Amino acid sequence: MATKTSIHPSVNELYQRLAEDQLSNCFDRFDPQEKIRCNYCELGVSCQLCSNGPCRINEKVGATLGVCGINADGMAMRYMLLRNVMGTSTYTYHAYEAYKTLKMTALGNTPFTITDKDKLYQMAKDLELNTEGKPEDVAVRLSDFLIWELYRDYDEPGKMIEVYAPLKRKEVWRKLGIYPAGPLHELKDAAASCLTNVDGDYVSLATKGLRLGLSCIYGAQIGLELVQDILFGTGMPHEMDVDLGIFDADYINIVFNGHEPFVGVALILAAKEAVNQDKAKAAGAKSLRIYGSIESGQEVVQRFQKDEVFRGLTGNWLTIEPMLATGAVDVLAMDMNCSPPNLGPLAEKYGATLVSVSRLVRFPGIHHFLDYKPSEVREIAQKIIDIAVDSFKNKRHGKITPKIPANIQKAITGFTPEAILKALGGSINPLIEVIKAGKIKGAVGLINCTTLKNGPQDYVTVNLAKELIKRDILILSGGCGNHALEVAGLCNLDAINLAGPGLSEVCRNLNIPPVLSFGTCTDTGRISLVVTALANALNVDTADLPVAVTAPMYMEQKATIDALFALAYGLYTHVAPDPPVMGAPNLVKLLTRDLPSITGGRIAVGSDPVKVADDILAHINDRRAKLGI
Amino acid sequence: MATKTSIHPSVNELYQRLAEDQLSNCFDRFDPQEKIRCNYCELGVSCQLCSNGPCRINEKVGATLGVCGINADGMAMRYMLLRNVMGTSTYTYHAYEAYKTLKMTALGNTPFTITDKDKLYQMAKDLELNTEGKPEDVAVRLSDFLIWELYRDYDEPGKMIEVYAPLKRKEVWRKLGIYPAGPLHELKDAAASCLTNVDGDYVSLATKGLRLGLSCIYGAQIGLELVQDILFGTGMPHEMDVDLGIFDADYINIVFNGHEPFVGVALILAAKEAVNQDKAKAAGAKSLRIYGSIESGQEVVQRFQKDEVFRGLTGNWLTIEPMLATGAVDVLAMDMNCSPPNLGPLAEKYGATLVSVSRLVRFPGIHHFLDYKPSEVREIAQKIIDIAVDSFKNKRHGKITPKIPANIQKAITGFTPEAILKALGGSINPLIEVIKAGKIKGAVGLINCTTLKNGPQDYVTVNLAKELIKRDILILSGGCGNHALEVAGLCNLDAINLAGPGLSEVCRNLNIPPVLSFGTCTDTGRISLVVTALANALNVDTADLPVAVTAPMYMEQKATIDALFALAYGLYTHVAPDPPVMGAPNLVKLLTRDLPSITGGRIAVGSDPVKVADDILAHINDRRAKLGI
Ligand code: SF4
Ligand code: SF4
Ligand code: FES
Ligand SMILES: [S]
Ligand SMILES: [S]
Repeated sequence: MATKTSIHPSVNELYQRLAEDQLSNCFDRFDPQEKIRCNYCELGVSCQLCSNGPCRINEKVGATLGVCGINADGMAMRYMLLRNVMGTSTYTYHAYEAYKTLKMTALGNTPFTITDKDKLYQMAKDLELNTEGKPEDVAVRLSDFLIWELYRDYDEPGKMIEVYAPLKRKEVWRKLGIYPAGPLHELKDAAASCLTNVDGDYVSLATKGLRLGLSCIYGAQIGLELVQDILFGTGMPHEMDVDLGIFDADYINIVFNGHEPFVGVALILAAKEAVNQDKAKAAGAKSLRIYGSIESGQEVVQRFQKDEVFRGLTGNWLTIEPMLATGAVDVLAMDMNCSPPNLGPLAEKYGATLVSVSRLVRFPGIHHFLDYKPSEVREIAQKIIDIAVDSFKNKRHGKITPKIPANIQKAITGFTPEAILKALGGSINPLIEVIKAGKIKGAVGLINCTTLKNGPQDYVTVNLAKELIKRDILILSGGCGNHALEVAGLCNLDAINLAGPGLSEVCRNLNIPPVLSFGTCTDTGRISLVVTALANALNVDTADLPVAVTAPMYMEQKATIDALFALAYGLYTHVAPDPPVMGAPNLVKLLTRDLPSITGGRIAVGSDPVKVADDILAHINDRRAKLGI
Repeated sequence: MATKTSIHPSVNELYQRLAEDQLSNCFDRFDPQEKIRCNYCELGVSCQLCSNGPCRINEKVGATLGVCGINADGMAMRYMLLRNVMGTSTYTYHAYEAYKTLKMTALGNTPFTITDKDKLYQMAKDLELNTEGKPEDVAVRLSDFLIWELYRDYDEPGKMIEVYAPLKRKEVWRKLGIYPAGPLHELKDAAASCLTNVDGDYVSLATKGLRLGLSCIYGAQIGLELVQDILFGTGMPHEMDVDLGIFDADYINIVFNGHEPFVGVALILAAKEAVNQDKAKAAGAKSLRIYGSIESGQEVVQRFQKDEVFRGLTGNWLTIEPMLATGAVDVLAMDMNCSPPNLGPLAEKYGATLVSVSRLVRFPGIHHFLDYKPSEVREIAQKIIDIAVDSFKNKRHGKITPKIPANIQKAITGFTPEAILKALGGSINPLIEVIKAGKIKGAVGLINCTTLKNGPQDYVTVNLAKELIKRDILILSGGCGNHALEVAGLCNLDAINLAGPGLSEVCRNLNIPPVLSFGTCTDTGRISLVVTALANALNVDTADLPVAVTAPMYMEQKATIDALFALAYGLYTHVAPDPPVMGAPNLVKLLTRDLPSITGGRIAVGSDPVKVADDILAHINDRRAKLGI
């Protein structure tokens, strides 16, 4: 087959139904695009930012510069920066909603509560906040403080970056002048820099991208993830079911899909009410069940158990169209990306009802708009159930043939920095010792999406992970790439048998898998806490550690903002497919060759799993040599 | 040559020097681009937002949707929304700096003062602020309030929109649900919506664009322009010199260029110090002179007189390269767009020194970086003078042959709402009366850039303005298009005789030109105060008034965000060249034909001055007919 589908049997089975039903889908839509691909855009050397365009760089025809005078390096880095404003904006949006949700929870107007009170008070103490009064008082103060971090300008010093970044990185960032403003001002400044005839200097634009990455992690991601832990618990390792075989067509099936978990949690709470299970049964269903999809799903499985109501995680974004083709979904409730914009016809064909639960998410054919507000989430969740009951009765049951693949996989979800320390007996030292001894050569942060650009869904990701663990490299994973490895079975104890000799031994002694599910791409900041702990304990800089990052099937700028962060944090950062920059030679030289002398990090490229793994291992072994281990 | 150059003889003369010197320039760089133009990008039906791209819509080869499933209408509107995040960000950036500058002025830390105290106290009264204490105390409170407007989230009601918008518009916006958040949250929400697999609904994306336009005018532009008036005075009509003949090579010549006028004002104040003049003469110059370029220059000519130090306005952004070829500039001090990124080689050839005065502005070959802070602007201005004296002595004097064109034109600058009321005897009603009587058919806000896309520099703008005034349509102008009309002589009393029978007679009796210079594209909000005053005087909605807007040589999203505002405000809004949307037929239908039933406004297109003017007049006459006049 000349059409890239998927490495996953479940998805290929459902692709077959979409094709038989003659429904458009991402896999098939790839092929027409291949007839007329623009190589200028592929290489980053086109521009559409003003009316003197559209421009292209082509020296042979005399088009060395854009009409305005910008060169290829400035052109490519500027559009990268602009797109990364979108990525930073999504993290900033999510963070603000988390903080408003914590505040309104403390004020009594949500179905949530303060669950991890120890984290709330420890964070408050680390931030030098007033901890007098009751937990609700402290939660309000924390929320307002973290909103201030979002809103801080160019000239007001941050506190989160001082608490959560390692010492030696701080001196690098001070020398380079890249301590960022809060993400709201930083993304506004970056967007303003990208307007025509403002910032046309590729070095400056790259520096602004590194600042944007730092602003996202310290100014949005770390606060939002810890606040979600305060609300919903800090994840600990537990068994979860994944893949599309978790569906049972005889139940009313509600799937929540996005990045923000608030609606999902509210749905689980509501579905556990006897009145709602009775509604489902009165409608002819066996009972009512909730399923998580993509990143919102992963947020929930990190912190919640499988039970009779919540059934597990469906898969990553390229599984959404196949998932509708099961003919088993009653409501798909969509809160952020990825909610692909041609789902309308598929929902109609397979008898599913689409519900947007964010003002961000709109596309043709959505039936219902229930935009999120914390004080309304209880009522939103109940309305979704009511919609699902009616949909089951009148759109799906007795009308739609279900086609649910048998594939279910088990994954150990819920690794957090706290889970790792517990597994090691309360200190990071045992991990340091197994690294020094060479049992584990190093560790990789796999922080990734999925795409079709460089292979069938998840092909590069899964095979690269297998090659890394064979080389005794431990993986901490987040994002759609984490869902892929979970579905592929790399996150359970059976996966120990795929690891090399040193990592297999450590995994068996600690009773952990060789791939540790750390959650979402929003958890890049949290993963940095583990790397920071290693750097602080060894008193070496992050750039000196035997680690690397890979986003090997990146799709959009949630992943690239995490890559820009990784570069600023000093790390070897592999990205595939190539970002649109390869036509800008001085920018390529900066990112791939010169950044080691600037931040310590560098971009690495390629889609061959074996070569990429060998290059990562070579970098790790170079770091090991310099450490004398 | 067949290269599109300019309608201005001065620019054409200096283009010849650039060409003879074989220096790259915008005019010549247009031609290579014309060889390889992408029609997908021209029509808005390409996409580069994720790794599954670059995508193109071409139904003839089966590429009906992007890989993700988005259609052509969603694709085109989404990229328009993303680019307009940049436009909004630049206005928000400027507003924030204006508010910090007012605050730091009130605290005594700048070379500025509170000039228009009446306006300060009137704003405080209208906004229900505390007016106790001294004017400086009130200025601090106003600054903090206007910063709050910048930061307001989507769920907190704004006050500027209540005070400064008319009753019926507020009702329409309420009914449509398009009351925006503050511009910081609104631009973050817009950017997040544009990430792949978030908002792919062209109608929703267009609605978000309308909201973004409203947020920009009420949340940034009106506040910033009124605060600039508080600091530097409210413009009143006065005679100004324009065009490139204002230079004299025997002086030390400092040009400020951008949109934010703070550095330019500080430079004028410093240049008036006798000590600095003495320094210039000791260096061999006759004295030290300051000149304004583009929008920063226009802000200053609106409010300041020509004198021995401040000499006037050079022209719009396509004049910057020609200006350097005069061989008369000692420092070009650049604060924002437009600062074209290949000026370095031109500055080197012609003996000028480039200084960036904003962290936004970077490009190859800049000599000095003096990022603006209010408390440092006195030191910044003095350092620029010191740089300029050294540059005159070492780079230019006796080394560079000047070639200053002879052309100088007179313009009456400084029209504001206050100036119109004064010219009418204190009330708007005499203008209403001559409009009702048919002497003036209606009024157009010409809010525009300049570009080469649809003609030689300023060709469409000037010829359209001539056709409009011939049809007895009064013009209120802002932007690079206003600079064009000043240089072309449409803004002096001689231009009365270019107007039609009714408008010429009215202008002769009132002693005003038929084109009233209202300043910058940042003054769209201020122009809306005049249109709002007309709506209130006639007791009708803005969509019912005999007015229109035109951006007839738009370049980037400072202009398009004003056009989006104008559509939301209910106006016929002509834009040329075509924005990149014409390949999206449903989006075109929405913007050009269905919006009148939604907001009342519509987009109009075309670059033929006679046809565009006839279409504007036909809309105005339709509005007149429905008003009974
Ligand atoms: S910003 Fe420069 S390179 Fe981009 S379209 Fe405009 S003229 Fe061309
Ligand atoms: S967002 Fe959609 S249309 Fe744009 S490049 Fe990605 S797949 Fe193609
Ligand atoms: S699709 Fe237009 S330049 Fe690439
Ligand atoms: S990601
Ligand atoms: S403009």
